[PDB]
Amino acid sequence: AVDPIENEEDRKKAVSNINTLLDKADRVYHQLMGHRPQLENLLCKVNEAAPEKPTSASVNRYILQLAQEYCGDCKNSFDELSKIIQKVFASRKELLEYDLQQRSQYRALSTKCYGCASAVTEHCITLLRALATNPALRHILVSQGLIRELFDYNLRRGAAAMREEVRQLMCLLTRDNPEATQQMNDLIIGKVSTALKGHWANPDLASSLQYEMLLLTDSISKE
Amino acid sequence: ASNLMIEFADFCHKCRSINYDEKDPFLCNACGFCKYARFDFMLYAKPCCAVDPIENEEDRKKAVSNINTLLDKADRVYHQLMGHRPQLENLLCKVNEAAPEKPTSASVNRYILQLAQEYCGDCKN
Repeated sequence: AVDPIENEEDRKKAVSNINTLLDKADRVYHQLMGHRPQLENLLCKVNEAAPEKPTSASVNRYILQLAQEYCGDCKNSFDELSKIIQKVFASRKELLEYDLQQRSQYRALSTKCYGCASAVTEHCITLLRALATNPALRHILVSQGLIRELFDYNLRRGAAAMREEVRQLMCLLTRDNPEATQQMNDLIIGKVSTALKGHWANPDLASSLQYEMLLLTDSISKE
Repeated sequence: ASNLMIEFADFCHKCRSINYDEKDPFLCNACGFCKYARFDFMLYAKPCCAVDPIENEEDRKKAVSNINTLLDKADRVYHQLMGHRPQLENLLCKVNEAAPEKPTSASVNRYILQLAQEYCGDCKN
């Protein structure tokens, strides 16, 4: 928090502190964003995946460098920026309260947040899993074609628990809908065959089929 | 070779082992206390693995026994080494999942560190 603002001198001191905190936060944000280009270069080096000759040191050197950069530098910079932002917000709130004092409805008187979007997705997955129980709702949702969206976008991304929950939800969505089962089987078979076409050409193609196979196994498991 | 004998071909003070036989030897017959001098040695050598020459039929039998024993030990070692394969496969499967998880020396994925320890540590040895 900040000292209460009761006089014009206190308001001026709060304004000066807010300006100084803004400058410090700008510097911290610039420093944090600086690591981004180096992070990109390190990511490029790692994506090369080139074998190299030399157990704590057994890992790829680029991987260790990236871990040190992000977990060590980026985390510290983010923490400092968050602390500065919290202090600035507290000062602004105190100044606004002082100005209002000088001067439902009474109670009334970030968008690009990847974590927030992920939480929204997880909550949506849980809610869909719940709503799946009503068989009529199940048919309605299948008509909405959520199966394709789930397979396409949310199937692979997200946490492992999210992956298992999504597999369960997909299974439940195809509880007894023969047309839906046919559609899902068709999608899985198509992806598998497309991968198998270039099997002799790309090991990664074989590598990137695990989720579909797990989904098929889960579907077969539920009688 | 494995053993050597170096003699001062042409030409106690430490252990007080008075060699009644050799009054003034180059070195003590017991202590090697060399009143004449002290000698240090070094060799531009590389370690070598070999066996003593087999000259008698008894040497042949001893060699056959040693070979059988070495074969048995090697079989045990080979079975042990081949054993690590399934664990490595399971760890590789877990890593291929690439499941995000929450907790920079230890910042890496736990599966990755475990796989590194298994392969680089056990398999190499």
